[PDB]
Amino acid sequence: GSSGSSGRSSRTRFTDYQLRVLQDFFDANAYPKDDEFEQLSNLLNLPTRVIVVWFQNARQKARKSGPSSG
Repeated sequence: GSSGSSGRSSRTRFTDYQLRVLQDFFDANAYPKDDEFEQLSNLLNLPTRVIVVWFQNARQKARKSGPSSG
């Protein structure tokens, strides 16, 4: 099969302007539907596919366990 070349191989970098809306929309909602995703894609002018991958991960990083409190 494939030796490696694993990861994202997307080469997509967002700017504060975009990260602001993307991160802002996540802090409020991280489980939006296609209809919603479009709102961001139309504003940032980015493909939902790109916003999805970003939102998906953001969730994984958010999940944490341990002696953490707050």
